[PDB]
Amino acid sequence: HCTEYMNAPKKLPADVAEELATTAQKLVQAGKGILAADESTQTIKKRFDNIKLENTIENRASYRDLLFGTKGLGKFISGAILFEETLFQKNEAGVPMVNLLHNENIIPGIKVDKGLVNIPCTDEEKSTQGLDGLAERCKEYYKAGARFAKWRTVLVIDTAKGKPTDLSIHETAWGLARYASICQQNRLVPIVEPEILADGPHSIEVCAVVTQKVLSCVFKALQENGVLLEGALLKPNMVTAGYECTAKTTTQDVGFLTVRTLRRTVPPALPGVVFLSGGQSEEEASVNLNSINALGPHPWALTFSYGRALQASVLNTWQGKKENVAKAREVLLQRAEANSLATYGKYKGGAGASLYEKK
Amino acid sequence: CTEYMNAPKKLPADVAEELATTAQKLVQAGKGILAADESTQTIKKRFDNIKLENTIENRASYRDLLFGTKGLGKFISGAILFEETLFQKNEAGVPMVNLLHNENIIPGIKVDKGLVNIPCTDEEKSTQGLDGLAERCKEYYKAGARFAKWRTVLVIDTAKGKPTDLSIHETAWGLARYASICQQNRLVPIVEPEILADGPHSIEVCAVVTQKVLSCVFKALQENGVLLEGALLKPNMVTAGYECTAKTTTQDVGFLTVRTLRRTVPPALPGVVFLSGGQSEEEASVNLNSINALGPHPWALTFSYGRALQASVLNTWQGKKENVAKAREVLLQRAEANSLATYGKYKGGAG
Amino acid sequence: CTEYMNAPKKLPADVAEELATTAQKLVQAGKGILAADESTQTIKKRFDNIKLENTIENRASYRDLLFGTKGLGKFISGAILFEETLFQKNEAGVPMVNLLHNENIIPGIKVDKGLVNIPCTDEEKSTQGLDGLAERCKEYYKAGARFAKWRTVLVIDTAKGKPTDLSIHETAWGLARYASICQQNRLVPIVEPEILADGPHSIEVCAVVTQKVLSCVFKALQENGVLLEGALLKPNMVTAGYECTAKTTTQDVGFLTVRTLRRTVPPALPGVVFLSGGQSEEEASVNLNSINALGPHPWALTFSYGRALQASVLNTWQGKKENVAKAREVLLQRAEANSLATYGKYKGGAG
Amino acid sequence: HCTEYMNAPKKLPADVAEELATTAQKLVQAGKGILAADESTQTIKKRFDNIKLENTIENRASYRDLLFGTKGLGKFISGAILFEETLFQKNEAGVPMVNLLHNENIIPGIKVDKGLVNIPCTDEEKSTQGLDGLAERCKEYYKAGARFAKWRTVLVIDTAKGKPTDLSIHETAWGLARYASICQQNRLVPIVEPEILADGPHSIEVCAVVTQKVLSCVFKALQENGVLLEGALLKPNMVTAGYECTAKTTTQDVGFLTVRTLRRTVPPALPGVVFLSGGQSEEEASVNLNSINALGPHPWALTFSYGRALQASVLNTWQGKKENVAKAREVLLQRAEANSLATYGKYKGGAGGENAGASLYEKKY
Repeated sequence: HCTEYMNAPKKLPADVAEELATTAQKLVQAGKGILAADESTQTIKKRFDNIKLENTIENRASYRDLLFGTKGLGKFISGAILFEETLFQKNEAGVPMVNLLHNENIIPGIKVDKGLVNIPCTDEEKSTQGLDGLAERCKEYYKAGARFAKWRTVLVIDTAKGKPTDLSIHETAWGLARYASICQQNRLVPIVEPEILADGPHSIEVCAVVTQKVLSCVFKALQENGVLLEGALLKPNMVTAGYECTAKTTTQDVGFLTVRTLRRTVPPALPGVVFLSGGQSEEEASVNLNSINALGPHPWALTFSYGRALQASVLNTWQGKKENVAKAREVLLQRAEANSLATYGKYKGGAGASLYEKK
Repeated sequence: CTEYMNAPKKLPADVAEELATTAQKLVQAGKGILAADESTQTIKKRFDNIKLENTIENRASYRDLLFGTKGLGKFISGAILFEETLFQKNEAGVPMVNLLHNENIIPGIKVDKGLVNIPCTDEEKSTQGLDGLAERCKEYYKAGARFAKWRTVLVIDTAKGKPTDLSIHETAWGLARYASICQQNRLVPIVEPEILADGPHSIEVCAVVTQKVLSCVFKALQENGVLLEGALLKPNMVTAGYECTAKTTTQDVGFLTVRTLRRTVPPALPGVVFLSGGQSEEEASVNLNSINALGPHPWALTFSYGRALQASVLNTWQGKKENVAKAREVLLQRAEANSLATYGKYKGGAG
Repeated sequence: CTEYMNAPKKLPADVAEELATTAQKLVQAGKGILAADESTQTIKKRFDNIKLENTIENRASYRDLLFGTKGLGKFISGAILFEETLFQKNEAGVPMVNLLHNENIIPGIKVDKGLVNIPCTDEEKSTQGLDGLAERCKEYYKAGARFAKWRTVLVIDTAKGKPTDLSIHETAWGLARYASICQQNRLVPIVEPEILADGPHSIEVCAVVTQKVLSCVFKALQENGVLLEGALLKPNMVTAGYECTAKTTTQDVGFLTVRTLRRTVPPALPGVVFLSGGQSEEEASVNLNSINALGPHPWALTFSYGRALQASVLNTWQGKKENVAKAREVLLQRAEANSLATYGKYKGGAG
Repeated sequence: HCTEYMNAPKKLPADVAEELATTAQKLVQAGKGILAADESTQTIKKRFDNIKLENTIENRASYRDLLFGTKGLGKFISGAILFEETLFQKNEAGVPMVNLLHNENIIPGIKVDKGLVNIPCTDEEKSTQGLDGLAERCKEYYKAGARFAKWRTVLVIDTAKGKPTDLSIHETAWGLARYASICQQNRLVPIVEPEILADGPHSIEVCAVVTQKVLSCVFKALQENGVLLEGALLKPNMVTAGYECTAKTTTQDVGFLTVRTLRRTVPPALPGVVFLSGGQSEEEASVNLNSINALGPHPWALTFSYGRALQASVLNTWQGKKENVAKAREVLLQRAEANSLATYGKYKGGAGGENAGASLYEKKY
């Protein structure tokens, strides 16, 4: 066209690039994080099984109404990740549920991946499907009100099986980069999620080594495909020891080795990191996010994209009952504020421990 | 047991063995592939010339015409089908796959879901199709398909640095994922990185680009653990640009094509099935002949031709079943012409 | 617990810790690096412009002039030396290194062995030096050197598709090998991929290329297991080309430079020490100021200047022993000017 | 100028490309292979210890004279890899060593690498030094008469330590590619040697897996550095089990898995493969090379670059003594012809193959 250095990806249009940037900043606003309410019909069934409830469209609509219709939730929540159904759903009173987010001033988002499949020639390592027709879905989702997207990839740590294998790392890293660039082209901020699972008895150090390698590879793919980091977000695992590791580390280690590995791999042009919580308890999700943020004023916003970590108690203190909606939202604000405080490094929770004297 | 773990794993013996034999069969001496995999949209554009409504009965009678030719299997090893055609029956209620089985041809299936633009390129193309591909392959193997096709498209525009790196590895990586999913589900993948001939570039520039693309493609295949022995390559021949950078000869097509392949294709790959592109029926045969005149090669150098085998077969049919005999004449004629070009023994009509 | 093995191993606690502290010291608040690492080849040029003979006594007196300036350590954290100078003594018979030890300035050493052409490129450059580098590093550390320099050179020539991939990866890989050998032998490596300003390209094109090069450089660094915390980057500022046409404002230089670093440099890298290139002493300071006016950065954005710190020091010296004190005044002036630039608090006030 | 595709290595000058091609073909001539005589003063010191004699410049010159002055060795040997000293050396009678080769019509070659060093951040995995001043050494070596070069890199298989690590693979792969590209520009055919050591108890299949991965990486490096495969040769390890492995494997398996892994990774533009022999006995080096070539005609010449496998017994039956030069030269031609026959898949030295085992009745009608 205007013969410049032509072996590099082209720039997004001024207009689209600027909109993506603003949404991304808003998503990691001071003291705010993301609510992952994007559970599928099969996933959201299992949550309703705990509380003895049928997985009906009315029950799903009432629960998302419960969540999104909470007053002053937007104080602590910047965006909400939805499953497709919910983006086009209404509550029993007929109100579009996206407008409940609008009214709390919360940005709607949409899970766009089509799930996991095995990579052949690996030992059941996972590839994330979704690229077919994605551009066209994104246009539709933006019209529906969605301003950002989610795509989840899964890597596993199994040292003796060389596992997260090179194939696994680049399938993941490349698919995330394709996804991200299709989103941005069609005006959605991509949340890039390379979840390294915490399964196994590996040390926190091994996790740091792997998480650092994976992330270097992810960002390299991101640059290859021309992804604008300014209009994008990262949803990584925290750096923890594996689930069955006998050496039980502490929240300060989680905080240090997590911050370290991000500092080595994440360029500051990326406006923020929205941590996934994995199988962490609601409380640990907050304690560990706090320990991360006690460790600095960071070059990017270090915040949360929590589902289970924000919803677990809300479901138990609801039981499908329209009576308990008030007390269910009481708890959601509680958890939302708890993690909003962790964002600052000011969530206490509930050494300097001393019995004192006198003079 | 103490496996070198950072390496793609092997296929199970049984499936690896079946892929290998299918791939060898597909490039049998004196035989090539018939590309019959036109979509409803592309096949309508052919029927647009002969002036028949692109109906399901018209499409079935045309594929019946092609696949029901006696002695076609002497020159054709396999036939690439469209999904419809794979499950379709002719006007006498007979499955097409059975017409190929009778005539001893292996059925194949186009599995890609078409092209889309790569963002942040100048309209360079990404091939869609990976979503649900494994499940479709299982279904196609059950339907009788033993091999697959997936077309990717690259473009030579020197001044714009076309094949940009992004285009080359999006293509190369997509072909490698496709190929490995095919093989796991017992289909021989035809890996097609068509470098289009559009533009005014010289044959040497095409050689440089084709060589670069191919090195990249094969690197991706090894990455993904693709068994070359159970796979085929469908590359462009190395020609100058359509805008004729001083019009080169067929001797030059043959040399620069064979060179580029010798530099980039390991001999474990049992064969290369060339795509015709925008070549006339005769040019497709003359050039394939010039390639094979350059002597016994380390792999089978043969054809996967659609337009180059069907163009005249459409004309001597006109939809009117009075020309089913006459149409099948021109099919066998062209199939034998390219079978002879396989051997390097095809003058064409004097020279 | 049993290591994930497909990854480069850690530095010993002790060596990693020492590299980290040296690297932080080198980018101390309000401080930068003095590039005094001129080879005989190049310093013979500067002596010939001030009409002096290039003798060992003249070289020793000039480095004595520079390093013996009292109060230089206020603005200078480290000094990059040429091999000779590291083992050299003054006319008085006192180690040149001791003059830095006295001003509390850290000595460093250029360790590359110059440039050669990469074959199959159009005269694109490979930096030599890896042979025996480990053993030289041990020797240099014993001589007092705590950090190293290795210069690679890329060129922007859009038409010829310059920094070709070959050039980018040769450069990126050689820097990574160098950087890792240094760190193993207890020297902080300054990683210098200078993209030359030659040509008529826009500042945006430079940004595009500088971004691509840097992504590639840092990828190589992780490959080789380089500790970013114990390393420094010496990149070009993002400017338009020398023979461009636009008037090229200092604010645009600051913005596109900061942008490209934010996209490509992880914050574990404690600082960036900019090369001046062909800029004048003042333009080196104005542009460094414009970079730091763009507000507290995640790393220290400072300087590694030779020409930009020495030009007027040399011309207001002319070789004469009387003019030492007068030349040393001119040195401190420039050192403070860039020290202020570091804070974003230097002279330039056109608004 | 006229714009071609710029993001691609530029070709060799026609004249240089043409010369490298013919040298490479000659080096893998039918029934011929390469004699590795590139032992350093350090390496050769260990050889003379076993034959009791001292390591002097006169001893080294007499031994290389012994080897290169053998009449009719060029029937079986296409080229000889020399150490620098030897390239500029003369015998007692003032005859240059490389002239001994010209008369026997053997092409002289030169080891150009400067040895191995550890890659930091690996567990003692090896980087090959030599690129500094290599271009200038090549010009000198070509003037001295050398037409091809050798550069040895070393990888190790240690599955429990993931060991040939990505880093080891790419340092090796990239250093071989830079070496090769510089050699070709200065008119020397590079022998690219990524020796994967046989140390350990890994199976032959694991070796195949690793050798294939390494080779794919090496060739990727060559193409990106713009190396002309037509003017280059590969000196890989054969695919064998590990040294400690059980007490098992067979020569036909070495042959199959070796041929397989080369077919999957080596483009036919590469005119030939000159196998290194590692720790194999002189006979094993020949038996295995024979098993490789019994597997039908190949798309490239599969031959030998043998040092110890050609010199071990020659050295035993010389003893440093002027008297025995004829006796030793006897054994050199013997081994040289043995491997020349192995090139054809037509060597049989004591065994032959697998059938029944004699004791056959003959009932004529």
